[PDB]
Amino acid sequence: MFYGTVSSPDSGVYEMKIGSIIFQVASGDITKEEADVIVNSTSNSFNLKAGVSKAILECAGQNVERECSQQAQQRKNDYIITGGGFLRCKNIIHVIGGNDVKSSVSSVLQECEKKNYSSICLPAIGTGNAKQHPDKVAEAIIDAIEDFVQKGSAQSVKKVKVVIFLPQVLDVFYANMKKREG
Ligand SMILES: COc1cc(N2CCOCC2)ccc1N
Ligand SMILES: [Cl-]
Ligand SMILES: [Cl-]
Repeated sequence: MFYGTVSSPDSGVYEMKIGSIIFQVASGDITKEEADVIVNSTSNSFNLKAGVSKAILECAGQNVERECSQQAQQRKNDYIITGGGFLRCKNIIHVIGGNDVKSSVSSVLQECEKKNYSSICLPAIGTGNAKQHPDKVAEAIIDAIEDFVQKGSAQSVKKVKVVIFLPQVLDVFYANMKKREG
C-alpha cells in the first residue's frame, strides 16, 4: 500500500517514501541537524543529561534547561515542548525514552501539524538510558508514520529523519525499511 523504494541519496543516508512523506535514516550527531522540530529522548523529570539528552541540553543551553524543569513541576506531562535555544530548530519536543515509542512519535507528528511544520529530526528514541531494544524501536517509529499517513493526517509534514548515534543501530533501521518496501 503506502511504501516506496529504499535508496541512498547521499553518503550514509537511506530514504523511502511513506505515502507523501520522505522517511530518512543516517548516523551522526543530532545536535548538528537543522529541522523545524528536533526530538529529545529523556527521563520523566525532563532533566536527564546522559547520551542524546546530554548533547541536546548542553548545545540548546540553560534557558531550555530551565524551561523543562518549570513545565515539569507545573503538571504531569507525557512530553513537553520548548524553544530550540542554540540548536538549529524552531522547537524541541522532549519525549520520555521509557514510554511507548509509537505513541511518542504519533504525538510529535500531531504537534508538528498543529504548527504547520514540514521537517522533523529524531534520535532512536528509547535505545539510550531506557534500554529498549533497537528493532522494537525501529518497528514502532515506522508504524507511527504509517498510521499517520493511513488516517490522511499528513498535510504540512513532508520529511521525517532519524539521526542515530551508533552505526550498528542504523543497520537495524535499514533492515526494517527493506522489509516494508514496495
Ligand atoms: C548521543 O547519544 C549517545 C551517545 C553515546 N555515547 C557518548 C559518547 O561516549 C559514549 C557513547 C552512546 C549512545 C547514544 N545514544
Ligand atoms: Cl532513551
Ligand atoms: Cl541515537
